Amino acid sequence: AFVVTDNCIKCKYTDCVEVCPVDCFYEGPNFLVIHPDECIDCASCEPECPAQAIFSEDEVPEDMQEFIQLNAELAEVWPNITEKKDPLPDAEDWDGVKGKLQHLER
Ligand code: SF4
Ligand code: F3S
Repeated sequence: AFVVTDNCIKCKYTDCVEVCPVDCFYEGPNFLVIHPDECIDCASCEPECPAQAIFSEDEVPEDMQEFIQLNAELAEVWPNITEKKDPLPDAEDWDGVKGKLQHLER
């Protein structure tokens, strides 16, 4: 499984969804997650994230491990996002801001 991590929160560029062969991306208000059962590990999405927040499950950073499970949980309750849309309003300022987990919107 591929995993979206902390830097996607309040960027949510959604460039990732256009390259996914199986539409395994689920949409939160200020975040996107990858359904772990549906993701087929092609990694087409990982270069496409400006946030560089997508990671192969085995290479998700030691301090962002919570996100594996979070992708799994939220992918069960969030609607499917298949089309690219415009980034969140102040996305490039928030990009690179650490610890945005505190601000994740359900
Ligand atoms: S690795 Fe491939 S299948 Fe998995 S979420 Fe990314 S684009 Fe979709
Ligand atoms: S910012 Fe998030 S919305 Fe997609 S392009 Fe990167 S994983």
